[PDB]
Amino acid sequence: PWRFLDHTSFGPTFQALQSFAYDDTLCTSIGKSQSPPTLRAWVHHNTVVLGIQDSRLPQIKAGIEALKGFQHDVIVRNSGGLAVVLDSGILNLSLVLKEEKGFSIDDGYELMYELICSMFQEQIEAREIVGSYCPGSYDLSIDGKKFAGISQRRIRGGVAVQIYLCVSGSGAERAKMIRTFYDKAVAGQPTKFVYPRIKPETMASLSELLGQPHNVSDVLLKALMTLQQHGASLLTESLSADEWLLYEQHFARISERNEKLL
Repeated sequence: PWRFLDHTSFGPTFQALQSFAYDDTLCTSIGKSQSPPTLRAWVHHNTVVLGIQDSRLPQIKAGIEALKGFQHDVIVRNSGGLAVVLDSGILNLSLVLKEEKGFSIDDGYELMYELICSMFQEQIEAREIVGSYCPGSYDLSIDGKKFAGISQRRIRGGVAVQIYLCVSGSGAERAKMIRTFYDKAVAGQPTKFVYPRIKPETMASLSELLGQPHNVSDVLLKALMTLQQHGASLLTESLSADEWLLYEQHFARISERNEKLL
């Protein structure tokens, strides 16, 4: 019996940092067998989450200024991946399950991949999209254009497979903002890592790829139906008292490490 956590309908004050605290709390409680596997859906207003490496770029302050120029708040995720965009047209799903023998890193990525393909039941590839921001081995795309990115977080015996799904709007416009971020952050200077060379055309939202408009709720519904059609008993619940304690503690740590990195 899976638990479902709906964090998709809150105001623009609901921060990505809080979201990070939630996934960490879930990994901790599910890792102690005190909580059932959890599906957590979340959405945030205009936010650019930078990776640790992005924050150390030569002209970072100019990069952040540009991003604040796009009316996007900026934070850095400690376990650095690379700059990714978060807005009302981006649905994020976190599948948090118990870490066990035989359930590899790739097993986690594969599970999320299968889940997406089923929600949209042969066109979807799991392949790094060169030219896209936050490129990874498990980028998801159709006709060669990236519409989702996957990452995995493992702490306290819990595994959180996370994905950002570009549901509505233009995938390319989001990329142009990030390209501008790197342009001003790198500024033609040497860097400590191979930053992505953004090619806007290699990214697209599901609405653009499927040829018809979809909103976050439509895609959320698909995931819910797909899970139950596959045997899961989804129950809409809130955190337990102990989880709230872990949440506050996790959020305090996360919130301080972000303020620093900036």
